[PDB]
Amino acid sequence: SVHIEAKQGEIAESILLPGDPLRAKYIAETFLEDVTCYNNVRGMLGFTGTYKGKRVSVQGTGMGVPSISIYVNELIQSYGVKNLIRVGTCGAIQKDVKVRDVIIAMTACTDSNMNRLTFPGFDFAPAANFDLLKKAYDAGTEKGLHVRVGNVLTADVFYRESMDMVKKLGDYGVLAVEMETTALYTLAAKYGVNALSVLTVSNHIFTGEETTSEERQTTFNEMIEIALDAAIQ
Amino acid sequence: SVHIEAKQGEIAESILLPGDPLRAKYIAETFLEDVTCYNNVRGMLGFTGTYKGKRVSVQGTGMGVPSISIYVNELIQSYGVKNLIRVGTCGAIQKDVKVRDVIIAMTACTDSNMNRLTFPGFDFAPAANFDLLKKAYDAGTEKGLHVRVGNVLTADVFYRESMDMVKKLGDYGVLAVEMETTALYTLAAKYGVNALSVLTVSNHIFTGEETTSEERQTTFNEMIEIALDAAIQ
Amino acid sequence: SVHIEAKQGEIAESILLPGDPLRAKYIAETFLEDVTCYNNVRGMLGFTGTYKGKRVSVQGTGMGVPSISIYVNELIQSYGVKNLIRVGTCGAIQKDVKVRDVIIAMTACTDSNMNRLTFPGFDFAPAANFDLLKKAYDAGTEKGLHVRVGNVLTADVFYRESMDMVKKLGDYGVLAVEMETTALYTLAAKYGVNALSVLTVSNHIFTGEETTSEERQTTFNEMIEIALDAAIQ
Amino acid sequence: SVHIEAKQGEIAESILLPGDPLRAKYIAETFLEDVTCYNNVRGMLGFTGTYKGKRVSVQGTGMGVPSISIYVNELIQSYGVKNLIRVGTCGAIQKDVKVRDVIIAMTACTDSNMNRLTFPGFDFAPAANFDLLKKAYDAGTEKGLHVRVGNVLTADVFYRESMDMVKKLGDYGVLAVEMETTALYTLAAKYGVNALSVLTVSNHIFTGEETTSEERQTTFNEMIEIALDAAIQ
Amino acid sequence: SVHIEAKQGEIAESILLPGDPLRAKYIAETFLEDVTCYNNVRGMLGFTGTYKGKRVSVQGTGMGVPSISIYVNELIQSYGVKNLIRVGTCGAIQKDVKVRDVIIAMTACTDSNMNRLTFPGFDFAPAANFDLLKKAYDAGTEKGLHVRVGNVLTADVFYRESMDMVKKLGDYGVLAVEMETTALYTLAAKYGVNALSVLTVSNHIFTGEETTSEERQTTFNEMIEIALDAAIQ
Amino acid sequence: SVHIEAKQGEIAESILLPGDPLRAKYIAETFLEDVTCYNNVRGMLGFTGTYKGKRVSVQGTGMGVPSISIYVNELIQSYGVKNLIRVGTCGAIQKDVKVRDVIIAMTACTDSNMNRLTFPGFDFAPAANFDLLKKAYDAGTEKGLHVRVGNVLTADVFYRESMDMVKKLGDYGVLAVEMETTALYTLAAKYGVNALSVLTVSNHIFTGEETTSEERQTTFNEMIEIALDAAIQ
Ligand SMILES: O=c1[nH]cnc2c1ncn2[C@@H]1O[C@H](CO)[C@@H](O)[C@H]1O
Ligand SMILES: O=c1[nH]cnc2c1ncn2[C@@H]1O[C@H](CO)[C@@H](O)[C@H]1O
Ligand SMILES: O=c1[nH]cnc2c1ncn2[C@@H]1O[C@H](CO)[C@@H](O)[C@H]1O
Ligand SMILES: O=c1[nH]cnc2c1ncn2[C@@H]1O[C@H](CO)[C@@H](O)[C@H]1O
Ligand SMILES: O=c1[nH]cnc2c1ncn2[C@@H]1O[C@H](CO)[C@@H](O)[C@H]1O
Ligand SMILES: O=c1[nH]cnc2c1ncn2[C@@H]1O[C@H](CO)[C@@H](O)[C@H]1O
Repeated sequence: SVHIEAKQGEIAESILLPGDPLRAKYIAETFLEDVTCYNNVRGMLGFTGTYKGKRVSVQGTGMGVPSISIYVNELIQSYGVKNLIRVGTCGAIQKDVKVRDVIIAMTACTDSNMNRLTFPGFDFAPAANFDLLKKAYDAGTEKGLHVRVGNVLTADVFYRESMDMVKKLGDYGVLAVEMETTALYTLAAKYGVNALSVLTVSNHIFTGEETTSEERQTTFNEMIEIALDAAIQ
Repeated sequence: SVHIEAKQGEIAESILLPGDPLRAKYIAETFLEDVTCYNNVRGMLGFTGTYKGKRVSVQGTGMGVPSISIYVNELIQSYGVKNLIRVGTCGAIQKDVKVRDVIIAMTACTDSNMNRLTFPGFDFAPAANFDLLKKAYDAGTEKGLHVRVGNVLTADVFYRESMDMVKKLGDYGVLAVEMETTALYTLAAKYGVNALSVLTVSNHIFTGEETTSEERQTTFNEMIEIALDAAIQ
Repeated sequence: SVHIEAKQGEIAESILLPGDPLRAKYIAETFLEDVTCYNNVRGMLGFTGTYKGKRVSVQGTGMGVPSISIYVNELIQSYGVKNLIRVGTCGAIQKDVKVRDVIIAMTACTDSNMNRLTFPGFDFAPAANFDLLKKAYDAGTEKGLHVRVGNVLTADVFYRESMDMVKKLGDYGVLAVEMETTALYTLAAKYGVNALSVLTVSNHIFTGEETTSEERQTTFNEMIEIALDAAIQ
Repeated sequence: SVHIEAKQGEIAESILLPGDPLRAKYIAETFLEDVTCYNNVRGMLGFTGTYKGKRVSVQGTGMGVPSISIYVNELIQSYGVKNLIRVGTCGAIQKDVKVRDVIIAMTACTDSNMNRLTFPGFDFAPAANFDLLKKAYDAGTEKGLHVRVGNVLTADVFYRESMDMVKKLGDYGVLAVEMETTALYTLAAKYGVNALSVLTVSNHIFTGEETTSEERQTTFNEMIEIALDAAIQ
Repeated sequence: SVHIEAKQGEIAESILLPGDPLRAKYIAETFLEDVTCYNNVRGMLGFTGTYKGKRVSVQGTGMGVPSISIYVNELIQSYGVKNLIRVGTCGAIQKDVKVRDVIIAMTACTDSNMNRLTFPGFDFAPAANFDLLKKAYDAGTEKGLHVRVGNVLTADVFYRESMDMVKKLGDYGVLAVEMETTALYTLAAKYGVNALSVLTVSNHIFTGEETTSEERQTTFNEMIEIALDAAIQ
Repeated sequence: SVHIEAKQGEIAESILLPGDPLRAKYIAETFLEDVTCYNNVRGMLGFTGTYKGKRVSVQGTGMGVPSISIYVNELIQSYGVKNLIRVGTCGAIQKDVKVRDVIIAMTACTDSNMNRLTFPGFDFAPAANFDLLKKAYDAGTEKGLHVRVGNVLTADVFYRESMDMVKKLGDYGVLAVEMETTALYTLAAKYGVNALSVLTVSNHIFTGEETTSEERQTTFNEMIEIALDAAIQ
């Protein structure tokens, strides 16, 4: 496809979608066997390998609705992918949400115009595939993680001048901010395939608490495991 | 409160919310013991009774976002209600969704302006309480119902001149149309309480299939049972 | 029709539209002769009778744009109704407007999306039928009421978190808030029939003054009389 | 003021507002006695004189919401004007509306953003002063004109690429298109003064019928008379 | 055309567009030879003459997007005009912008709805013809003027209740406010012809500094010269 | 900063901004001397080196408004960058625009919501720094390139279901589609620094013509040269 140099059949039907291509590399090296790298266009690494015997892929998406939309469209339309699980990080916008929690997004709010253009006059609420959601929830519960299932904000702006609306969304139960889920969930629904986002809380936007990769790695490793499990089912 | 004549403490913390007040009467008479009627203002019947030993209420809401918003605000703010389960009907907008299916709404799309006013420039995706959702899903699964968990449209207009956008929403996986869920889910989130909508598919909007109350009553009875169960937990 | 169980011909061509079905009952019992009840679906009472010798009907609408839109569509499209007069209550948003005033709405502002969906990019100003308006004005003037003719707000939300915009509308001459007129006037215009809203001011939103039904009943009775008069002409 | 060179007190409290400054000149010369010209800034002629003994003014506004808004703000805020009557022309968008009809605008629809900016999320329906409206209606009725009272479109674009929405507005009872009323009515309401628009239908937009000034002059003269009458009361 | 009484061929292919028709008269009398007046409809003077031997026209537009849109549509579509240069005034909204500066608009922001209607869901950025822009820039540079090339605001409202957004636009580099450029640039682009706006700063909106025509006339004369030069090339 | 691991002072005040980090590597290796790599976070390579003796940097941005906004905010606010030139590719949406043309964006249209959120009710037209624009134009003219200066579309969606609006924008003179310029120009203006986008046309969206990197490399090399030149001045 335009942004992926893989041949037909090189990408598995189940795929993990980190935003960072170097995290795709880490996931492939850490968890998968019999690994090939099928893409390095724009440095946006993608790999296929085996986990507990099943083929699976892992593909960086880049940051933001427009970037992930490019990759998700191509994966679905050109490579026949069926199950797509974003594995990422997010910033908590509730005191009750803690750094190192794992959030499974039921749905996402957004300040993107992508869906207002598609459905003029409507608020489109992009939804997770429930069967994948339940599988990940059950796997994370059994893995012993603090799993929260709820709403997130998919933001176009990482650096927002006023935080008033983000605070207000938090007061309406929105758990955390990230930059991709609306697009993944909307496009998967469009094409009749299955999507989920599973996120590690890496910082709290209003307390200023933050972590490096190393400082959240055990939780992050465990989260990848339950994303892979929800994939291989 | 302005629209409910009950005294403080007459309404239980868990409540079922049919749109039709005569369905509230049917539910109270059919399922509950030790029943009182606490409201007849505007004919919008409300009852409290016991089911398998636990107090519970049932309150008509009327039709549409503005009507249910009035009742939900008053129930939460004046009567201290904690768990709110809409029990209603809907029209399928997918061929794969069948009349007599039970839909549990994860989230809702809308053509209402209610949330655009509250969050200018954003698409707010109103979400179910996951713990209530899981309890209802498990109860309906065990009850032997065809349960579908997904997205619905909360419409302001029952009679829409063009169906183009409703068809398009169906192509993006939206299961059915109804007229209340956005408001229930948004207000419950605002106030930190727990909401869910559990709906019986009564007609298919694009095939013209339809049912009377009697023609869907066994399914509807079973749905009330699993809404009550998710309530008494 | 879907929400009205009347046979063809049971509903008169001229109809009064209170929001409260129990007010429809009161109006029929108090003012009409030879009364039949033609509907009790959803408890949304409707009656036909005679006033000073002419057939007329009275039909509850419920609260809010979506509810009244259902009834008005069915009345016009399935029952051939020609003259529709909402008879209701409202909350004043001007100090100069007094409780027990009667407001005849020339037009209505709204926070509903109903017309933005129909006319993308435009502000649709829903207008009263002038001939009905003049007849009601003349009848109320002769009846000795304080009649104010002007603009109202048709609100989707009864409980608004911030009142800033309602105050601002008051500063631009908007007289009172209610929850139905935009829909009645828009739909009547769509179908080429005649509509009017005639409202009793029951409270002042910024002074906190309020009334019970009994405390405004003489004014309310007189208002029904001039709505009926504007109907029988 | 910035756009009017008159001294304080040179402009009467009642004023007619044609769009064309040469029509202001015609009105002053044809109907008024003891006439002064108080403005020629930008060629936007304004005059004060006497009609049946009462002082009155007549001021061109130019075409479009932004132009008339400039003049109306200055007249109200700098010159203390109290009663403002636009006297203009319009294009019919209904077959039932005829060239040479006089339309008295109850309210106006618009494709302008002026009110969406002022009232975010709301549709503001700009309304005529009813007392002035009734006075003009009664005067036109007695004068023997075909007077229509209803809704108009205030357009930003005279040359619209697609007429679909103008046709649709006609199907919802909107009588004619012009380019000023929304602004006049909104600003008068803002400042607590009295406004009305009284328009001669000069063309039918969908039949192509049209008139020159001379071809509608008797009707136009009669309309000025009843605008002046509604002014001097 | 509807608003211009000229015969075919009476208007030159290159035209200057002041807002004030009396400025069109001043420009023709001051700079042109062999002058004819081809229009006085609505007092909106238009002239054709010769400058340094080349035919050119000058046409008042009136104030605001709707007024200039009428004239620009007719000039382009009925009179075959090819090069259109608005010559006007503006109010500075930056301290760094000085009264008597000449601004050449690259593009324009707006609070008009004109382009949102044409391109639903998009922000259309109306752009100058670069070749004309460069010619005017070079001519003004050589003439010894303080020329600033940048962004302006095309406003619908001259009298804005809150200046917050105008201040904010200034903080994003917008130089000045005027009332026509969006429309000129958009329509010229639509029809494949060449437009530019060249403006004299006449006042500073936040310091209150202001000028009369006489007080900026030398600069204004020099600006007309470089607009004419960019025209005759 | 959060997404760039460079120390203070490692990034030059003038910077080129390709979307593809591997193009940043190519630019540094091909054109610069004394090169350091200061960033590999997320694989988003950034380099500093010397060109004709002046320090300069080159930093990948990723694809889309949200991605480039992250990098541009950090470069400006944390690293003190002053001159930012996007060097990228685009798809032509005019027949008159040819593959291998170089477009210098004066301004950009968008379907992003980023500026509607910042300036509610307004169309913000993001503008290039004119001084940088002129320097690049002059350099490209002297280099012998086909340089077009005009408007572009900054799109959120690479894969758009309907092309109707893109075609319409082309009919209004918009030259090409890309995915970053609105954000670069808006943020540079916010912070008072200088930005430009210089793009090679790599494909024609409506003819299907396309190129590989190798097939446009001579033009692309020449474009980098004139972006660097406009930088070192
Ligand atoms: O606090 C946050 N705000 C926005 N995005 C975040 C946050 N935390 C993690 N991400 C995620 O990391 C990238 C941006 O750095 C995006 O991919 C986003 O989804
Ligand atoms: O097909 C449908 N469209 C809209 N609402 C429906 C449909 N089916 C059931 N409801 C539900 O019944 C009432 C309206 O009659 C509303 O309360 C709505 O939620
Ligand atoms: O102050 C008010 N706000 C909103 N609606 C009102 C008010 N007063 C009367 N109504 C009317 O009563 C119902 C809501 O209780 C609605 O039908 C509305 O039209
Ligand atoms: O058909 C019409 N469309 C738009 N405006 C019209 C029409 N007829 C009359 N006017 C009026 O004349 C000026 C424009 O020529 C505007 O002032 C408008 O109000
Ligand atoms: O400060 C200003 N605000 C708005 N428009 C201005 C300003 N200065 C000059 N103009 C210009 O003059 C007319 C309005 O008086 C308009 O044509 C506008 O473009
Ligand atoms: O035809 C096009 N549409 C959208 N973006 C394009 C096109 N051609 C080049 N780009 C540019 O390349 C990346 C997307 O592949 C984006 O960075 C965009 O700016």
